[PDB]
Amino acid sequence: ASHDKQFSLFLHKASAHGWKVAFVLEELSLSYEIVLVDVAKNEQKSPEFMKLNPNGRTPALIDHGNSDFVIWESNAMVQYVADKYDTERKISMAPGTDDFYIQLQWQYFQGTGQGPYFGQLVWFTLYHEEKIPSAVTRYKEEALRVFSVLERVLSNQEWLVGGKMTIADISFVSWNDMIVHFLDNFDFEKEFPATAAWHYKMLKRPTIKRPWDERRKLMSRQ
Amino acid sequence: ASHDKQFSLFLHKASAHGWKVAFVLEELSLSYEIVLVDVAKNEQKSPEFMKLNPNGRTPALIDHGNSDFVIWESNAMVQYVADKYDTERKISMAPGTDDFYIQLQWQYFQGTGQGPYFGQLVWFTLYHEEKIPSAVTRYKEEALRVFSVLERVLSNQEWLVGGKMTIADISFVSWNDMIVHFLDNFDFEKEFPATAAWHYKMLKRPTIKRPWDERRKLMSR
Ligand SMILES: N[C@@H](CCC(=O)N[C@@H](CSc1ccc([N+](=O)[O-])cc1[N+](=O)[O-])C(=O)NCC(=O)O)C(=O)O
Ligand SMILES: N[C@@H](CCC(=O)N[C@@H](CSc1ccc([N+](=O)[O-])cc1[N+](=O)[O-])C(=O)NCC(=O)O)C(=O)O
Ligand SMILES: N[C@@H](CCC(=O)N[C@@H](CSc1ccc([N+](=O)[O-])cc1[N+](=O)[O-])C(=O)NCC(=O)O)C(=O)O
Ligand SMILES: N[C@@H](CCC(=O)N[C@@H](CSc1ccc([N+](=O)[O-])cc1[N+](=O)[O-])C(=O)NCC(=O)O)C(=O)O
Ligand SMILES: [Cl-]
Ligand SMILES: [Cl-]
Repeated sequence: ASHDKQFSLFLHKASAHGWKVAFVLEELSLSYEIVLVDVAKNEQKSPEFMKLNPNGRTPALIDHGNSDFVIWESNAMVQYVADKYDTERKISMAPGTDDFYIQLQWQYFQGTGQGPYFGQLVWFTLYHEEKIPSAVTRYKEEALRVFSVLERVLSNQEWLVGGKMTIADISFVSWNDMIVHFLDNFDFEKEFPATAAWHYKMLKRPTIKRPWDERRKLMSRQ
Repeated sequence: ASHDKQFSLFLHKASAHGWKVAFVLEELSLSYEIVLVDVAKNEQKSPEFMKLNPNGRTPALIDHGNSDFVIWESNAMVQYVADKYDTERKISMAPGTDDFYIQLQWQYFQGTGQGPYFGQLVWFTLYHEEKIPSAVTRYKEEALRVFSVLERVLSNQEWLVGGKMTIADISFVSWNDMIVHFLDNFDFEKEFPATAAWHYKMLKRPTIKRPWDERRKLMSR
């Protein structure tokens, strides 16, 4: 609304979560308009935005092609998008199959295991009132542990599920690229070779590079 | 496989996450056996369990009614059970509907918002190598914020989605009951009246009380 795209995607430019959804929209050739919700100015707690998400966090999605259907939680947004619109199953497992729920498994690992613990690392590095080395260390270690989990699997198979790149793989990309800068003496390709190759393979895709490049642009300027 | 139940449910007794799955299994008349994986002995990091879940955390599920299908992540386990076995849709939204994805939304809020932040509150209270009041406060405030979000919604509608109790609602129960007993001088019913009523309504269900009673038994002297 105010644009002619199928989706409105409300996100904060610095966040991992909205760009993840952008990746998936790009893969599926779905038109979207990015609507910036600036967490730095507390806009995610604006009453207008909280009408979209009572949690008052980015991102959120409106599907103008489905009666302006509103949905939040980035993982749920991805799932909605892929399930409804990836009917050829280019990048997703078919709903109502075993593999679908393995796909779901990995997305919950992303959303509950990668996101929150990566996020606490950033928090205690950048944002917490006190600088607390033991807290920074905690979530550094946990980030590395997450990498080791991915490596455990990816060293033995190309993709997380179904023998192809899916929304399961894609979901990890944004956070994994962001977290590198927050780890000391860290050589991603050296420490986790299979995970690194997997990561940088996806990031090379124009469908993923484009949105990520736009994040970069948006962030270069205040 | 040593028992004749449809499901092996691997959980740690003290964790919120396994019992959640139990709730759903009970609701859906599905037979299961609980297999305790003892985090106190680091059993979740054993080679045997890590074959089930490379993440090396509880819980995990084996569906012996589906060729010993193995799945982990408690929210994914719930969705699998419900989607496959709630054919009359007693407590779940139909796959391939808008409401399914609102249902999924709320489960992700549970899994990514309630769980991890509640967990960090417990961690910095009990387990961290040093006491850090600013860290405890952070996650104590976040916990209350989660309650606030539920209250914002549940004070204006009975259930989270679809006008009935679903796995969306059920998913919150175990962590909520743990945190409200965890927190000192906290009057749940006073502080968040709609959420409290919604909470205790579910906990009164025999299908939910049964597993929760078993947890309390296991947790006790
Ligand atoms: N004050 C708010 C955050 C305000 C803020 O500055 N937000 C950041 C995003 S947080 C953030 C900041 C840096 C990185 N990072 O890639 O290193 C990741 C995240 N993040 O969202 O997890 C932002 O808008 N930056 C815009 C810009 O850079 O121009 C808080 O305390 O959480
Ligand atoms: N589980 C949700 C998580 C959404 C989320 O984390 N949203 C953040 C994005 S911004 C963000 C996300 C991560 C981090 N970080 O520090 O890791 C910093 C920032 N930030 O803008 O300051 C947000 O709105 N936070 C503001 C708030 O909670 O009030 C999802 O996947 O959609
Ligand atoms: N070595 C492990 C210890 C694991 C452990 O012993 N489990 C805890 C439960 S963790 C826990 C403790 C308190 C609360 N709580 O909400 O009060 C929630 C959780 N939890 O598992 O989420 C426990 O009390 N069991 C041993 C016993 O009962 O003898 C660690 O440090 O994390
Ligand atoms: N997202 C996953 C979360 C799984 C999870 O948290 N598992 C815990 C359960 S025990 C647990 C869960 C929460 C808390 N807590 O402190 O809140 C304490 C304990 N504990 O046993 O010490 C675990 O295995 N932890 C051990 C590990 O990571 O190595 C899911 O929903 O399945
Ligand atoms: Cl976002
Ligand atoms: Cl568990």
